[PDB]
Amino acid sequence: HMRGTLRVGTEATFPPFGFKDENGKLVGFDIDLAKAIAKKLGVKVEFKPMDFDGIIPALQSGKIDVVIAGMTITEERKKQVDFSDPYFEAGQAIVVKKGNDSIKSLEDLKGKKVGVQLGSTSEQHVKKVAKDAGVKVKKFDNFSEAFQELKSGRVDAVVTDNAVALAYVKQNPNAGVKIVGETFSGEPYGIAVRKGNSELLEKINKALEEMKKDGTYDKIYEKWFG
Ligand SMILES: NC(=[NH2+])NCCC[C@H](N)C(=O)O
Repeated sequence: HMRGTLRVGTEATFPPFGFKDENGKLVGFDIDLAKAIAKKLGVKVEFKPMDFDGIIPALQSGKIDVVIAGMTITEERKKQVDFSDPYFEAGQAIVVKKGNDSIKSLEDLKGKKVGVQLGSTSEQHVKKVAKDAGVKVKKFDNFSEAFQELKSGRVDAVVTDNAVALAYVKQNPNAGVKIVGETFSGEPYGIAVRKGNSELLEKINKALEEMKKDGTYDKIYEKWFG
């Protein structure tokens, strides 16, 4: 059986990788990448937006064929799913109010209220420093609602991947927030397939490799980051 539709699991509160434009259309780097992969495979994408923490189980239970969701390749997740070669290297950032001087790194979150996306690597990084240090960790499926808790004063900081932190700041120029503690790598993004689906995996890796040789990938990158 030759699958003509690729069901792509993603979460769409993660600009610039996946979000909704003013007409409600899914847009972003990951969206364009998924379409460019499908073109190489000779198939059509169907997006399946869902809450992030449910994506791995959706792949395991056959609700989707692939994940393209800014998903960091980790050893824990490699137990659950198989990943492509990395397609992006991200870092992390903390977003705080402009008048904040106490928070410059993860270590400084002691005693503070911190918002994170449920199921994310940021959640894990925060949980690691939060051991003992009295951090109050709050969780959101919709990251535009962790961010709104920061703008409203309901949390002191939020933590996410660095390009996404910048995109939220740029969307909120009057909202008096800033990035601190930025790092630039350490979160390699991978496309996930169901564990054991070696035929699909190989096709996706070959598509990535070709996209990086023929200009296709670089044009996507420049569109979103140039
Ligand atoms: N579309 C999304 N919301 N992606 C969140 C990804 C966050 C982080 N890179 C992770 O893998 O946990």
